[PDB]
Amino acid sequence: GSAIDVIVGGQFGSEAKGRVTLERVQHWADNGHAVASMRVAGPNAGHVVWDQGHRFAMRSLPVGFVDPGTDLYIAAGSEVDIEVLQQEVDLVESYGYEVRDRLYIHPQATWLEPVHRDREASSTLTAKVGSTSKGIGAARSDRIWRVANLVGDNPAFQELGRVSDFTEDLRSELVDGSLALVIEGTQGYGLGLHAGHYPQCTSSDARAIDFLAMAGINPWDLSREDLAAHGFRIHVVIRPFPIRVAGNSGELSGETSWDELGLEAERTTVTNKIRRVGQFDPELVRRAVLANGVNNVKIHLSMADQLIPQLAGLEDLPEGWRESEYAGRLREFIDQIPFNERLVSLGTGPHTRIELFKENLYFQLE
Amino acid sequence: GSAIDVIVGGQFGSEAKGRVTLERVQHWADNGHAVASMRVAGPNAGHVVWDQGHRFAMRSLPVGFVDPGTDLYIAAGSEVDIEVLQQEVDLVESYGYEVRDRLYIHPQATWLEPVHRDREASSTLTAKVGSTSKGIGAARSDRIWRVANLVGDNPAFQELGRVSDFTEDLRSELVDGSLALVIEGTQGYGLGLHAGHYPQCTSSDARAIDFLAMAGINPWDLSREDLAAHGFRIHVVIRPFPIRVAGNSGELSGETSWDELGLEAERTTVTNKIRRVGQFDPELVRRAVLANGVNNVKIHLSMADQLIPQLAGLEDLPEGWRESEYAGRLREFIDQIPFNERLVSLGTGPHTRIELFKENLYFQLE
Ligand SMILES: Nc1nc2c(ncn2[C@@H]2O[C@H](COP(=O)(O)OP(=O)(O)O)[C@@H](O)[C@H]2O)c(=O)[nH]1
Ligand SMILES: Nc1nc2c(ncn2[C@@H]2O[C@H](COP(=O)(O)OP(=O)(O)O)[C@@H](O)[C@H]2O)c(=O)[nH]1
Repeated sequence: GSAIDVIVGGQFGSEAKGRVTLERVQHWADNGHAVASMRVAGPNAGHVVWDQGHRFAMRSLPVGFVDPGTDLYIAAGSEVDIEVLQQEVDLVESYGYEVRDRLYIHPQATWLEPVHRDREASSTLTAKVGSTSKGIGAARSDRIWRVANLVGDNPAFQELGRVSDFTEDLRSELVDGSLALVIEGTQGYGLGLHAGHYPQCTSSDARAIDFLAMAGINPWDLSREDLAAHGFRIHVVIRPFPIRVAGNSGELSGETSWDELGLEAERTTVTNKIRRVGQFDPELVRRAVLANGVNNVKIHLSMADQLIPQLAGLEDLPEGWRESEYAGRLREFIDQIPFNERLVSLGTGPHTRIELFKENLYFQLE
Repeated sequence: GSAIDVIVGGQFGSEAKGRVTLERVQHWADNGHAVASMRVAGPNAGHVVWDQGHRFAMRSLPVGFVDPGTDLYIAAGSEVDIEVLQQEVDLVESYGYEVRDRLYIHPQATWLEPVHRDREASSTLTAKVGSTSKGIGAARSDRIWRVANLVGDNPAFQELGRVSDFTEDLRSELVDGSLALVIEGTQGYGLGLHAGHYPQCTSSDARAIDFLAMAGINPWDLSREDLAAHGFRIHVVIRPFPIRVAGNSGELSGETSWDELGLEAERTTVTNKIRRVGQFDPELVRRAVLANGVNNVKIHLSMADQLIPQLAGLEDLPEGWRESEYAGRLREFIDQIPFNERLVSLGTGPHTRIELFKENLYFQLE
């Protein structure tokens, strides 16, 4: 059977899609199922995963690189900065990962060039909207004007992976075989161009359907049987203390400080700037779930350990839970998560979580 | 029961999505079912429908205006030129149609302003790629840079319809009980930004999933029962002599001339320039159907009367059909349509077609 997982952010980004994406890749991989890891969009966000004691903040290479048997795809609907990809390939190779012979880079992706970074960095974008100024918008604007170059136009990408129009081969594997495709989305619903905060937003929308359009794969490409087995899943990742990037980046409900929360300060991957942080806003998450398509949503509550420090690093509830004060605290927070009947996981650290369902059992049962 | 129809082009545009869209609106309306007519994207193409002896080439107003009971939506994922919309409202009102009290214009749509038209018209776009230079790309570029204004920023739009964030009201109507939503796509698969002809292409992709993303409605928002009733349909419209816009607009297989084909020359709605015309290319249509998602595709063969002049204006096959030489010509052409088991209709004129299935019977039954 085939499956499509799309991992998306329910707030303004940095909800831990990297962690959840890798968890999904390893779900299929550890069960011996063929699996592919695809990244879409552009390098204006890093997705953090841990493996064997190392922390990887990836902007371009799919986080499925951690699993040796996973094919890695950079979708047609991407912007690819070759200096970023070169650095990430060099980085993982220096830790013994092998990626070049299983990395597929679509030739129709936009080539994000130095001039795109320069154009954003010298513009009013950061001052006006808090942009990372990493060139993604400038590249997309050039693509719209049909003056951008494509990945297929730069032979240097062939040193890093296979530059090939793989989309129909991939669709065929889903239709005609048994492939699990994990699509790593970026940022979060509330940053979407049309989600309500414009102009304090990013240059695309950030729903599952946007990332599927970028991937060039349709959920209805799956067979009736595979859809009936719940083969199409949208993983909406949320955190209890929503963040935004530093600066003039838009409204943040209940904005507070890392110190007031008793939490270590967090910094953005692509700029190292301190994140803004606020209190949980269920209305944003409600709108995100509705926009993504509630019938296929599974909700992942990341950083439950920031709400309940006693959970840090655990993969099961601690012994004295029923008798503790913080059992009610967690239950009360869960009560006000919209659509909480779809909650499937509690994140407890950068590489740990409490799984609410017997995912491996249900795989074996199909 | 609810339903979503998305009407798309299988080639380079002007396949007759206007005609097919109106046919879909009237299918629901003539059966007394609640129906909504939505347009997405921008006014770089006209969709031609006929009603009561008049020809309407619509760039902005949904063609469902022809049916008095149909709500009309301009989606969030749109570019709206107010001069175009004003002229089209004025035009239909002069023929007795009433639209202003049933027209809903999303405030998050981009406001396409005169400066966007001027920027394209004075640029190299038309010379380089055959662009209509109607400002859609320049407006999308400003939206990407977060410098565009929105429909919600111009009170003048409120003179023409209701400016309201209707998306969740619309989604609720679909989820909770019998609405048919007809989404009028534009252009055609082969013009897509990532479909393979870049830079001789338009500034977006043109698949069903792109138009659904613009609409803000997901096919999987439909209930299990409604999907099981085939509630989600992608109508891929093709013509036997594919066209392109005039000029340096890209490769056109088997390019010929209107005189060589024995057909009246056709002109584009938005520029009045003469269309280029070629011979049917099955590979393009195969790629279009695959990209749209074959499992939900119904194929409409428009302009069958250009292939078989004896069909012009007919709603049924002519009397002597079995004995004619035309039967073989039509049969052979259908044989080489990709996925021709999904053929549902033969267009025979600007407002006539031969339906291959008993659509009204199916509606009453299922
Ligand atoms: N304390 C805690 N940290 C997490 C958890 N999950 C992920 N992290 C981390 O918190 C962060 C989220 O940032 P980021 O990875 O950029 O999110 P992404 O962009 O959505 O993938 C990273 O530093 C992660 O390593 C969790 O469950 N608990
Ligand atoms: N001869 C013939 N013309 C059709 C048919 N269907 C539509 N037309 C017309 O052919 C054309 C297609 O152009 P257009 O409406 O712009 O296509 P659209 O952009 O896809 O909606 C228009 O002039 C239509 O009125 C058909 O079945 N036979």
